Amino acid sequence: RVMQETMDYHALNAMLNLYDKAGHIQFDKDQQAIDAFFATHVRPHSVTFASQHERLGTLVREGYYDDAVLARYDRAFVLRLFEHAHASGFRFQTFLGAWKFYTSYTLKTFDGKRYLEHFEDRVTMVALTLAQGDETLATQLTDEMLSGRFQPATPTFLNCGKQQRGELVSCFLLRIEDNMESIGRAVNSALQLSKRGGGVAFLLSNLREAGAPIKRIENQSSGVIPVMKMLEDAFSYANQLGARQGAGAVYLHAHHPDILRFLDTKRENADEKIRIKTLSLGVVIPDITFRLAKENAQMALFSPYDIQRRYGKPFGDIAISERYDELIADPHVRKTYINARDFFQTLAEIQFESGYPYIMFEDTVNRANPIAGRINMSNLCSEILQVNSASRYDDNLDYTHIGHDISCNLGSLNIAHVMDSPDIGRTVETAIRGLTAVSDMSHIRSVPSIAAGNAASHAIGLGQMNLHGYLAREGIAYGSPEALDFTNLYFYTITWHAVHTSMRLARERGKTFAGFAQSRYASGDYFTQYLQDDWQPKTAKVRALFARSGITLPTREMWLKLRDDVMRYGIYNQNLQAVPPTGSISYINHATSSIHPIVAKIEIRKEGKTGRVYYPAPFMTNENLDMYQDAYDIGPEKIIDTYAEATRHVDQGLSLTLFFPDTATTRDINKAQIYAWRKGIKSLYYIRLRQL
Amino acid sequence: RVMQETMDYHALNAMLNLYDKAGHIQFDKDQQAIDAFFATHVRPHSVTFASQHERLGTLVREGYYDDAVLARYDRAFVLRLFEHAHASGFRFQTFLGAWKFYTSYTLKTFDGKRYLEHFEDRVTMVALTLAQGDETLATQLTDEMLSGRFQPATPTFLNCGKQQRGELVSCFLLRIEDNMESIGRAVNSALQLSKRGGGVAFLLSNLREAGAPIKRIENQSSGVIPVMKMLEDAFSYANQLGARQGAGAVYLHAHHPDILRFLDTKRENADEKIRIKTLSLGVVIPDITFRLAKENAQMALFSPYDIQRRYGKPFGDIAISERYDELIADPHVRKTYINARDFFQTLAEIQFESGYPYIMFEDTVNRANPIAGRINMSNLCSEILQVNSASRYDDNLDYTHIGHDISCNLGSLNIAHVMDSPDIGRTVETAIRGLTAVSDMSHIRSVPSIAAGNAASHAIGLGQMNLHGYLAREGIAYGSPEALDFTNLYFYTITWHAVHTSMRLARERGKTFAGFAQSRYASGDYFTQYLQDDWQPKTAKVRALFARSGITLPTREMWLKLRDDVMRYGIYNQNLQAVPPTGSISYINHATSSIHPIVAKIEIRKEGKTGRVYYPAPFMTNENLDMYQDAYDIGPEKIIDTYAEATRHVDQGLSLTLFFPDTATTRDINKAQIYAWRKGIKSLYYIRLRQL
Ligand SMILES: Nc1ncnc2c1ncn2[C@H]1C[C@H](O)[C@@H](COP(=O)(O)OP(=O)(O)OP(=O)(O)O)O1
Ligand SMILES: Nc1ncnc2c1ncn2[C@H]1C[C@H](O)[C@@H](COP(=O)(O)OP(=O)(O)OP(=O)(O)O)O1
Ligand SMILES: [Mg+2]
Ligand SMILES: [Mg+2]
Repeated sequence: RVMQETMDYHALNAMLNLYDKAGHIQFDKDQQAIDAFFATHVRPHSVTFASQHERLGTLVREGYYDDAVLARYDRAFVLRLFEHAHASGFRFQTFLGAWKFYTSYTLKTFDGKRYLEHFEDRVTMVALTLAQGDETLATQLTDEMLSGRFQPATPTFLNCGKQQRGELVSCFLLRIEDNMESIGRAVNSALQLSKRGGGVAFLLSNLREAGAPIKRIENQSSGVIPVMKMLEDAFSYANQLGARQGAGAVYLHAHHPDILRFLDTKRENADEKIRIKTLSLGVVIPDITFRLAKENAQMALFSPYDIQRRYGKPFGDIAISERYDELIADPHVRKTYINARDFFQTLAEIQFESGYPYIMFEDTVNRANPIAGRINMSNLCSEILQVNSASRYDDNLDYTHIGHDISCNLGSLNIAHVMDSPDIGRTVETAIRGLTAVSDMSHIRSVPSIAAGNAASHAIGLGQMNLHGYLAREGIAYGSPEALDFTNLYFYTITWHAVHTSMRLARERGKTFAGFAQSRYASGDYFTQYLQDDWQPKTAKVRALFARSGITLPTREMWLKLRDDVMRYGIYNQNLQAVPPTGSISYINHATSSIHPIVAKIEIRKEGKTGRVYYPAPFMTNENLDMYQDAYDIGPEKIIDTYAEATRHVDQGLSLTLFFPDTATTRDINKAQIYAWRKGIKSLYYIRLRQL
Repeated sequence: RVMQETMDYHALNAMLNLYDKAGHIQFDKDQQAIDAFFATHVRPHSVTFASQHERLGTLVREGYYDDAVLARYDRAFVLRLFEHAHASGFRFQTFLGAWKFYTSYTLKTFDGKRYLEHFEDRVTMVALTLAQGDETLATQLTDEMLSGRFQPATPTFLNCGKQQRGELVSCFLLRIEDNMESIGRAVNSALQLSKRGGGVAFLLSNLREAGAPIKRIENQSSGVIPVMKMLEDAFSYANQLGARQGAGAVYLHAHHPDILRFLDTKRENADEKIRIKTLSLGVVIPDITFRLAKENAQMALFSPYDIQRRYGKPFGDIAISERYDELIADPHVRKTYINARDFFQTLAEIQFESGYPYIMFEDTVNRANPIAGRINMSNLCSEILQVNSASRYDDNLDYTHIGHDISCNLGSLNIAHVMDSPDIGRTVETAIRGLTAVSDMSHIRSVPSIAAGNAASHAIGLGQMNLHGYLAREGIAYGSPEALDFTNLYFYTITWHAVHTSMRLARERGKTFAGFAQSRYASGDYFTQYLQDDWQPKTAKVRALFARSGITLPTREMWLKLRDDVMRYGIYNQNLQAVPPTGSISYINHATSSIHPIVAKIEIRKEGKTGRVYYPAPFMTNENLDMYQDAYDIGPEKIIDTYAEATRHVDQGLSLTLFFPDTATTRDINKAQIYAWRKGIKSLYYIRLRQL
């Protein structure tokens, strides 16, 4: 206090990376870094206005905040809230969560020399923004975000309410039809989306294979690679401001003739002009492929060219599994053959050397998918999963028929914090509303097919973070039967409330998502799954928690009751949850990324002027370390295990990474994937091999 | 005859490449190759129908010819012509002109096993096609083409009237505005155009320089290179059917900040990702730049970014020359500086090692340009030169305002053959009509801005071939004062008739090209140039020729008379002539490519199953070899000289190549270019260094 010492919060931070003769960490040194931070850097560079009122005036007047948002409430309420917010007694819990938010989130002055916002402000404008002028909502979003219960996606949190601003949404999925126009559109769409920082993934699977015909003259199509090449260069050119390298991804169906040339753009010892250095790869794999590789058979690759001709649909749209045999019989459909086993072999080697081919288990997916149509691709994070539909052009690239593409608006709940306010239902409801708002205000001008999609589907991505964090606090162990029990039941109870909320919006707004009638929501089967049993706290400790919390587990009475509202009223969103990884927000929200064990006790980031910055995990103390085992230490099985439990309920997907030791073998990898597959998992993200 | 010997017309052809103890060529061995050709390969594989009538029926019925063309005339006339044609007694003059036309032009059966057309047929359908049902026209085009007087562009000759067919036009010029949309459009437009074999050149000059701002935040634009990269990959991907490698070109103004990074994509000892292997480069150079380099000064490169901001126009549109000083004064316009001398130095080294940077003498050009607006770029052959105008987009790439871009439809006259039918005026008129037709029927769907352009401008490219051929026949010598005299007067007389014809169409059709009123055609100055004198056969031999031909040289009476019709009636075409090189047609038409000395006595091509194919030049005999000196032997001056003479009259441009010995020095080159510049030349094509 008064005339204190040690103002190096970077050093203080560092202390978090020392072990005492007894293998304990000085957690407190971190806390000190915070104090020092604010003390020596936050406050002195934070602008302080006479009153809130004068503050906005200024912020509006010099074009920082957007007067358009404020204009939907009576200024006094806009003043009451800024006050509520600042009086809720929020502190940051870590020297980085603070450091993160002020070096990358909080609004600064155009000249970069002064902070103009603090968390509450940010929370506030976000709330105001999404609330769209509905005051009680606005309040609640404020509350939920301040408590730590909710955490909207970065794009949103970062931009809501500012004047100079990006858009509120950031990952995108486009499809490509088999013709020049659709291609030019793709290349274009990439340019436009990327210029504004978006992640875009394209579906290559419909493109005619290398060696296919064009205008009826044999051996002419040149495959997909020269198209990756373009997307590639597009992305590399139209990076976002303040970054080199955009972020693109492509997915190709595994039974597609170019699949090998496809994987081959990643094998380092290669050729030139055939080398893709910044696209992410994803492979879709149907079950048969496993069945094949199992009996060491031959995979048959079918021509999209031919398929289209003979079936009136594009490769990307038919059901390979259900038509494998039929297809091998149709002599009007050319076939090539490769050794499944050698395929998965190739797959794994690449994953080993570069982390990728994302994997999307086509069959598991479509089969659990409550929505009409098939799902043929995924996001750059492999967690979005939704039907899409083809778009058609006029010779001049003008659309003649606008299909539907997928944009994705996410946010997450910090499990811990939710389990802590007995009023779970409110928590879920708000979030859903919040998220839905993101959608409603979204209107991507430059890719008509995306805008159409959103508008039609109102699709959102409610997701979760902090699983480990929680379990740990409650002294349960990642992976444990208890854990499993917990995660199943929780995602169980969350799901009940979101459908319920979406059921509500449906009613409130007089409409539903397009195509609802065809859904499994319309005819009720969606619920069959919840009408049997299984919904009974296996472990004692788990039943416990839920009570010491006041959370009531949805009961057959509730489901049966919910099922009738839907069939009578429908829901507003075509898709509720999705569990992405949780980038740097986590550090702000103080969580453990997503639902997967903690990558380290003291996480280290290559950031800031010191070189690095250390992040101790939530609730962790010298008296509980033994509940913090690395994901590496926990290992694949356990992770694959948790995510499944979450999969019987999540209607989209969950980014799942497997952590392996640097001595793992492709077979090792390969097994894991199999476990994953047999186990229900919808998709697989990355395989990380531990490294420095 | 009856039971003859030696049927190897490839061998016979070869004999053309032997010199006898006295340095004479057996020209006759070639003629024999022809006879053998037809004898052993043409006829036996040429389909012969019972009558013409049954023939079309078939050809229509199996979808070879296009019934739509025939449907505009009474079948009997369509029968009368096929007859006229076949009775005009046309033979080919060379074993390759035949060989060329049947291996690349004449219609064959879908399965490639039989010829279905012969020249006359082809001439005929072309005539029919262009004639658009006007019978006397149709006849004439037939006549002119059969005589050798006219030779429409390859795309046209090749496709007119067929069912399965490409378009009738093939080089294209697009501009790019400084913003993502315009860029995506460019990349797209490239894709679409190229897929159908088009040559496209883009104007890069408006793009913001490497290091310019974006959304107001310093140092961010990444220049033009990543855009060349895209175009590059586009072209490489969407080659035409039966070819690898599309054909793209870019032009950049020499006073543009990226000019050096620009040339640098061609210096072989380079880096990767910055290496452009299939785009053609073109540089625009205004006069000052010479003035600069002369007094070894400093070139100042101005920011397009800034220019736009301060002048409300894009770099690509202002007059650098006229605003050089003004610009260096405006501190609101950033400047970089480079050593002019070192610039031209760089230029030449590249040209030396790779033939390019085309050069377009901005100033000469705009200054001679009779049409409103500036000209800022050129074609992949550097001979088209026309005003263009910016296009504007809506966020979705939909045009909100369609500008004008340039497409180009050419054809040429074989000088010789023209000088041979005293009725020059008919010859010119037809051609113009023929060409105009190409335009009228043209409607490029996929790049709105091109279609708009054409429709507005009706711009055509009448051009010439066989200059050497002629002069030689008449024992004049390439380059000679006589020659010069001849080429000036001829292009002089041709010009009179085309304006006249365009003046006629104007009247016949009740309209003119858009913007005519602003032209120098409207106010008459166009003619001032022809109202003084100069128009008087300097050489005696030249006056001679024109008489022994019956050609009357336009007289001050005619010009004065023509000038009044225009000011009263206007013209239909915004642009009449352009003298491109003459690819493989020449060999068919039997000419010397364009107006520039013959690249060899016996030209050799890497074509056909033998390896090569030998092409002896027109009118050449053992008793006149001394009138056939290589372009290498003639040398730059002389060539630069001829082309000028042609430039006081050609309203667009003339592809000019300089042939140099393999010991020439960049200074050597550099001088030539200067001569060219001081001499009026509008643009410079390639520099060829003799090689094997
Ligand atoms: N000209 C081309 N050059 C390179 N690739 C091409 C070309 N044309 C088509 N492709 C590839 C890209 C698409 O996957 C597919 C279809 O393109 P598209 O324009 O629809 O062809 P098309 O209609 O002319 O031929 P088709 O009759 O075979 O469909 O062909
Ligand atoms: N996001 C980007 N990434 C890479 N290059 C870009 C990006 N945005 C623009 N450029 C370059 C390409 C064009 O030459 C030029 C203008 O693009 P454009 O979309 O018109 O920019 P802008 O309107 O957002 O910014 P400005 O306000 O500076 O014009 O900027
Ligand atoms: Mg097609
Ligand atoms: Mg702009």
